Amino acid sequence: INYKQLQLQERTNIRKCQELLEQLNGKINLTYRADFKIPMEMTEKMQKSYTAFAIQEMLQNVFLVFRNNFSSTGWNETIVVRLLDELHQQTVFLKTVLEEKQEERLTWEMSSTALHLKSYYWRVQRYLKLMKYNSYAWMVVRAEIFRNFLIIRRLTRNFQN
Repeated sequence: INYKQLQLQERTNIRKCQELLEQLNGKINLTYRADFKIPMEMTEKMQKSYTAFAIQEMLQNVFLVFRNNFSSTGWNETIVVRLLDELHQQTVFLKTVLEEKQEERLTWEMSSTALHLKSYYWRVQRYLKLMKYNSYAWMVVRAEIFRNFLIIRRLTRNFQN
């Protein structure tokens, strides 16, 4: 497995997700009352493979967030579909590339980093559910996901040596 192809692949693709996200509805306002407490780990340097596991986890959960109802925002559903497409493709890619590590990924799925990543998305989803998928909540989440994309680009530094 080579981390150089992967590194540039992810940088490019996550670039496209940012832009697609930005086309959704005006400027991203990073300063809202909400704090979902992004896990400290997402900024720590970690083993190259674990990094790939973490990015995969993030991308799969971000696909889950956009699976929800967003009619309240009046966003063009064709742009969300394109975001969902880009995220799906990266997932498929990482799922194949990381194949020789299936069993290690399975054990990592129960590590402290994985459990913190998951509870973080539980919170993001639960916030949307509690706010009844209203447009304000979606504006808050869009901005948070934007932050996830910024952190995903950061994680790709771990793929270089």
